Amino acid sequence: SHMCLVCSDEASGCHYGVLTCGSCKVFFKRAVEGQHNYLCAGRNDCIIDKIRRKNCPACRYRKCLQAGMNLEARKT
Amino acid sequence: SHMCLVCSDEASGCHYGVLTCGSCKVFFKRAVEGQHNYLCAGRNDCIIDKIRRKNCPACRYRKCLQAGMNLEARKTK
DNA sequence: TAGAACAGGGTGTTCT
DNA sequence: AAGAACACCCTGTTCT
Ligand SMILES: [Zn+2]
Ligand SMILES: [Zn+2]
Ligand SMILES: [Zn+2]
Ligand SMILES: [Zn+2]
Repeated sequence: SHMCLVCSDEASGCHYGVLTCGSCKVFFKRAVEGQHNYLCAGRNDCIIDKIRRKNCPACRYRKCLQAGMNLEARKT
Repeated sequence: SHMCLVCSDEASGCHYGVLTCGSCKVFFKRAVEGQHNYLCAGRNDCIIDKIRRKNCPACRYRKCLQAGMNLEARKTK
């Protein structure tokens, strides 16, 4: 009951390999299967917090990936 | 000139005083008539264009004001 | 944990 | 022009 590793909201467990909130869990699944090519409108370093995480899915997705989120994580 | 001065998409006319596209017309009306408590996740200079204008309402609204958008542009002869 | 599904919000086009 | 309104999409929650 701590804090999302992606946005620093309240984490609701470990999803796809990483301690993340529920909003980040579902955002990640959607980004991976939708195959979206997001583009940042700043510098590829946007603030991803509870308030701003929706602004830049490019940087949010990148953070997910860099925290090591992965769909075949449980299979491991 | 026929490009939107807020996002560079194709402008459809002069709205609220400024050459803009229909999306920036209604975005601006919505932002002025309501709350626009928006937060930039970058450094307040996000690139606002057709493909990214959705990412940052803080910056898209600053750009509208900066271009001179105002609701009473019409009644302002 | 993982996913469907719903419900709310923002967007951008049509307005036979 | 200006504005209503509709469909679409994205997000985040509740439920399984
Ligand atoms: Zn999160
Ligand atoms: Zn970004
Ligand atoms: Zn525009
Ligand atoms: Zn911004």
